[PDB]
Amino acid sequence: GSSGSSGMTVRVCKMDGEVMPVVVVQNATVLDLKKAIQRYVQLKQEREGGVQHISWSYVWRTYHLTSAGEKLTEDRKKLRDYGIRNRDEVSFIKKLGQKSGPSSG
Repeated sequence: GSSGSSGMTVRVCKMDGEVMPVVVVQNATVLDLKKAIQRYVQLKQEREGGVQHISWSYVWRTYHLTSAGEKLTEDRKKLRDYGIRNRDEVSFIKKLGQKSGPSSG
């Protein structure tokens, strides 16, 4: 047939604030999202001649993806099931903690 533009733009309002437009399949999952978020900075760097220098291991193993009360933890669960659709606003969250890493001030 004809393959035009398929997928969705999932926004990742990083904890800090700066949101990152991630792309995924119309039927992506929490996992993919992560992979994408990574393939967004990774692929980018690669195309921009850059070597990875972000411990996604800890990051992923430290923060999660949130939207609106719905904790995006399950990877075997499609986002569409979480209520996340194309052109949505998702942000990161910090596991049950107390303090937080400041930036300004």
